[PDB]
Amino acid sequence: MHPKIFALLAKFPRVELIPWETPIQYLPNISREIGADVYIKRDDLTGLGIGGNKIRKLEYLLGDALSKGADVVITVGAVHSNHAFVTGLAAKKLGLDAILVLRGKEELKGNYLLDKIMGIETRVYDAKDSFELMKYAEEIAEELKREGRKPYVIPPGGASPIGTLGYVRAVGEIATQSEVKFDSIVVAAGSGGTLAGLSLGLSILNEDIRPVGIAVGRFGEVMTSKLDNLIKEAAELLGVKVEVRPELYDYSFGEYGKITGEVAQIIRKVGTREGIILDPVYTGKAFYGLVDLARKGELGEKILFIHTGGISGTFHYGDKLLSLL
Amino acid sequence: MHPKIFALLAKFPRVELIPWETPIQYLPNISREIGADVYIKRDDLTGLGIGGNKIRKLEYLLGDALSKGADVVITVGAVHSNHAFVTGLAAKKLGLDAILVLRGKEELKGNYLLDKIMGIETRVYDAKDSFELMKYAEEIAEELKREGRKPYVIPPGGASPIGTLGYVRAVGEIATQSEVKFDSIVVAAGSGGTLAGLSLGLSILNEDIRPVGIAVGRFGEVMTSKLDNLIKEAAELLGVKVEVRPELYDYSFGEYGKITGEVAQIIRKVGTREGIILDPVYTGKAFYGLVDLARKGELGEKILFIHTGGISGTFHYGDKLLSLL
Ligand SMILES: Cc1ncc(COP(=O)(O)O)c(CNC2(C(=O)O)CC2)c1O
Ligand SMILES: Cc1ncc(COP(=O)(O)O)c(CNC2(C(=O)O)CC2)c1O
Repeated sequence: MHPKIFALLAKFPRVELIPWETPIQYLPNISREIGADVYIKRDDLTGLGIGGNKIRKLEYLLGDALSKGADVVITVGAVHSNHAFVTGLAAKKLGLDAILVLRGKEELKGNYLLDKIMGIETRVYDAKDSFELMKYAEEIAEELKREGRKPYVIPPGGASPIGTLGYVRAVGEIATQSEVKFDSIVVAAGSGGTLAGLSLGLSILNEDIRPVGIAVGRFGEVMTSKLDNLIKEAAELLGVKVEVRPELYDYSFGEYGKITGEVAQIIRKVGTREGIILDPVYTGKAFYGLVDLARKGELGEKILFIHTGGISGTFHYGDKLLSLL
Repeated sequence: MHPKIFALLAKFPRVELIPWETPIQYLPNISREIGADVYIKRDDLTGLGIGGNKIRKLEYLLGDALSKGADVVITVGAVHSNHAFVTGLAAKKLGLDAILVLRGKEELKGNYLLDKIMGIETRVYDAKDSFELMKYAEEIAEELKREGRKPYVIPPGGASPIGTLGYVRAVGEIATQSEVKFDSIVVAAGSGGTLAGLSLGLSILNEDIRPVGIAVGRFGEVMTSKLDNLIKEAAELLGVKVEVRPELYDYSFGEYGKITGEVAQIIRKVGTREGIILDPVYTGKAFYGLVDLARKGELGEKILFIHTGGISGTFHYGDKLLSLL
């Protein structure tokens, strides 16, 4: 925790869901190949549930929630959505209820398989992949509010200014430990909170490190414009200026949830050469978009890849992955 | 790292696969329920593969295979083996080839999926019996080796004297990262290689921390003879004497791999109350026993439960689980 950042987060009521600072490891092989030293930060060992990037976010969201006397959080995401599970399982630990408004092929495997095991409540609605279940969440929060039950709705991937503070803290932690001075930091980009917080923070530490987000789906206008808005409201939350938005390379292969022989080979590669697993929906496309850039000489000499968990995907869509190797 | 265990481990050739000390957290919700303080050591976040108690042993094993110049590493295990997967991958990471002599269903899930995904070679001998799948392992080596190739065979669960130094070193770490004094430390016992070294390190350390393993499988015979003989052939290696035995309780619920309704429940509870996931064949069973004994005060006021991993089996069997809740 960096002096300044601490000082700026200390006002926000957060729930402490993590005990240790997750490790930053160096990857010998992917460095020899690609040709750059790439370090990986195990945010997938954040510990709660299947771990991952969300846990850090839940700390400021559910921290908040347990304030506004909420007693039943709602969230959204894919049916395989890690965040959805982790937000759910987390909701329950802090002694709260949780309703997941999922969307997709009802498959009893992966995170949806977990969702049940843990008994988290599940509600699916075949609807515009635009993640517009975000409206089903509300009707749901309305009627529950019409019962005197105080809910708490969470935005796709905790893409909330307050959940954003999640990585804003993660940058301070990356600064207390890092022995390496990074030129760029990669990380998949789903809803934009990881890039936001990570960016709001860097800017706060005013570090000459480049915030590189590896888009993994939509992008059009929304993903980059809305990205900027998000990181704006966040700063206005911390009451500070912005130091020009990050980078954002699309490596989604066209559509979210697409599993290609490239997202697939890079899985077996990182796994069989470094001994770390990444998934075919998030982390796998971003490590793949890590090699691409590090070979085109676009990342610098020292690069840190923030592993964001998602371990359930590799099991969920393990069948496709096979038919591709 | 306690100075005594540091000196005693000094001369043994290891391969550093673990960059940090795994965190120890207090489980308040489960502690307020069994009437005892229960602390969980997160060894399920060791780093390699799906993490687990095995990565530790693999530091010494693979540093035994290497010191001998091998090109193919062999090991056995049930098709759902956490050891067998993690062994090969790890072997593959050290640039060593790996062949797994599994036994059981060719189902495509759990660690069988991960195996094929990460392209580890696999020989599923329908010889569904016990560990006499080791005679098949050694004969594959005879053929293999009458061709310059230098195979290296690792016992079931990598439970060999020097693979046992993995947790000897573990108590050594524990003994330090902890500002608590436990009455007992519990760890699942399958092939018993973990419980084997744990007893060693607590024997050398010498406080009154009891080694408490809860058998996950039909608490066999060779098992009790094997267990002792492991513990001491290693005491001889460090040249230390074996204080006196470890405690072993049967909680197999009938047999190795039996998923009963109490196992499913212990996963739901720990999952939705502590935010930690256990599997149905190993850790879920071990923690179930830890409770059952702490309730009756049989395990002290301060218990340390080592989470040895196994997360794969929870996806591998999340259907049986579902038909139990
Ligand atoms: C493994 C993993 N890596 C990166 C991301 C990034 O999300 P953000 O862009 O919102 O930070 C997710 C997203 N997950 C979401 C989900 O629905 O599961 C969007 C939240 C992720 O799960
Ligand atoms: C998750 C998990 N927890 C505990 C154990 C304990 O093994 P030991 O008692 O032999 O040390 C294993 C075993 N696994 C084996 C496998 O077949 O994978 C026997 C090695 C385990 O996988």
